[PDB]
Amino acid sequence: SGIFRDVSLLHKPTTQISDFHVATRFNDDFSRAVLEAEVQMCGELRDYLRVTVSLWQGETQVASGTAPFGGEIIDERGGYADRVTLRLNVENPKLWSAEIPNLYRAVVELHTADGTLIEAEACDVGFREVRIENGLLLLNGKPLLIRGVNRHEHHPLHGQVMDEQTMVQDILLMKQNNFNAVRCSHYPNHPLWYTLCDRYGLYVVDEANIETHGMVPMNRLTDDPRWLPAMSERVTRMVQRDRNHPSVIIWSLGNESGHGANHDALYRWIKSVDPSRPVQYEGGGADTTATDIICPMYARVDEDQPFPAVPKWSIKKWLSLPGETRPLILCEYAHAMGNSLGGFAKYWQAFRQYPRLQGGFVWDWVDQSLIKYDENGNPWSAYGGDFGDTPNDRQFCMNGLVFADRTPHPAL
Amino acid sequence: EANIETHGMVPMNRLTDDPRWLPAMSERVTRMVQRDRNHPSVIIWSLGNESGHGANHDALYRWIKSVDPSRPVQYEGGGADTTATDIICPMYARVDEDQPFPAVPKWSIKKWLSLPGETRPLILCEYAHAMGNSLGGFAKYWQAFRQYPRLQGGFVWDWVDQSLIKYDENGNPWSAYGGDFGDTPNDRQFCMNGLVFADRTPHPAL
Ligand code: NA
Ligand code: NA
Repeated sequence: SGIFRDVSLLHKPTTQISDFHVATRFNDDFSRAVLEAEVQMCGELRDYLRVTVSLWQGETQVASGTAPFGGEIIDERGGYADRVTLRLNVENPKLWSAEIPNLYRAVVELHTADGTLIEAEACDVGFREVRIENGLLLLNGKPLLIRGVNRHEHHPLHGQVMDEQTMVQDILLMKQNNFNAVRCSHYPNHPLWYTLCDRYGLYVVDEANIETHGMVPMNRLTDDPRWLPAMSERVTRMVQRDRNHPSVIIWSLGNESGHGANHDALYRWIKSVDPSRPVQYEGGGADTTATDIICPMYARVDEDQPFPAVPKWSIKKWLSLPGETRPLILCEYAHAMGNSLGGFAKYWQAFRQYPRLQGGFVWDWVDQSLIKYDENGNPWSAYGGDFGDTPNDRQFCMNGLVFADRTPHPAL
Repeated sequence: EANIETHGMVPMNRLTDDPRWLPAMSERVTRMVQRDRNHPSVIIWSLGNESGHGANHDALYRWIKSVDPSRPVQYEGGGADTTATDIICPMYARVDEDQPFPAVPKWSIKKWLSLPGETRPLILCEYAHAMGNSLGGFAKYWQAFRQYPRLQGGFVWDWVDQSLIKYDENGNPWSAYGGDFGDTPNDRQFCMNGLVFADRTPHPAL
């Protein structure tokens, strides 16, 4: 607990940019793209007010659009007077991916009609398309094979405070080991992380901060409409903060909270607000109506685990179940606690043999070990119960492919 | 099964993709259905065997579906999963190994079920070739059968050896196969693929 992330002061004009969303549509061959930029304003609207969106490739401008405020008709009462949408045509766009993170710079400028600037906002824009077609997750029209890992925000000395040096270290180490995707383990991450994944090329699954694993039953609060406002806040604010990042390709509703009506409501909300990304959720059997992807936790390649209400099928048998059409990506597999990752080759043989088996996220990246000091003042790695803490789960906090200081395990 | 096989045609659908042979195939299908449509033991109609995939097969499958909706129709030619079958019915597809032939791939039966867009049940029209000392890996097929719902079994090839009785100089009978009668280019002992001998004596694989 504490103030573990950065605190800052922001000064904005009275008439200001309050919100903006960037969207990229494409044609069939991806030779033509449209950048849709929706900008919202706060303060008193004036007729001289303008918004310009310019797209930049390096130092070269490739597109620009200027318009006054006032969107199209939405319903019988009109449209948003304090909003504007710009459509920038891009011919032969350079496509973002994990292999080539081609990035554009979009600058949103609030300015008067005579030309004076009031406030500028900028974001990195990647031209990519994520969709599930015929049971396969496609990126830019091609089926994806997720070489993913779950990552917690952990530091052996600073706890859960993240710095840019450690983030860059983690991303470089992941890409040097042929990882192309990262799952934000069970909460939204430090904002710089998404930017770094945009610049370096990692696919990101962004997860809402919602876990109720210790509830009996697990959906006790997530099936209660009295907790729907809290969960809805935790989902909507994450999407609103991170919806512009090209590295974010999949939304996650959370982790291990059973399956309730709140999950269905929030999945539908995400699908309505941001149709450009699929939504996944594992709780309740990993194949409910609140997931676009079958995402089992630690399902095996060939052995079924028929638990009473939430069976864990083998991933090959799961695909062929009557009525099943969705792709399967394991949200957690190949538990890396200690001397682990036996049978990894079996998972990857199945991944390359079955089309709709589109990979998974290894659990997990780094051991959540802390640094204590002995009587001689020397540091050592500590796990659960080494601080005197009330009933603990000992060494089950260390499931990483690298040590806390980011030294690789042999399983890496 | 209708009396329609064109295995030796090159390509196999040379006549079954020709509308000049549609009347003959249609007779061979319609008269079989008309004769046998009242029998309760008959649960599945088959369009034939190893004749490629042509428009004649599609036409006759649709005819059977119109005339007798109470039985599904299956057909293996053309890749065992075309529009002329209600059931994926591969010949000798394996449990775990894919056999990617250029135009008619033979997937493993577990991989076949999960192919994008695939919803049909899989019953092997021919599997576990019983030629001589055979049926190794039968337990693997039946493990997969009991583990995967849409894997609904198959038909072993086959029941009885098609061996004939010849007599030696001493007048004693012996089992003969292809080429023992002087017959023009033959396929030797490939006629004996049965679980029982010609006199219906069981093989050890039974
Ligand atoms: Na695959
Ligand atoms: Na079955």
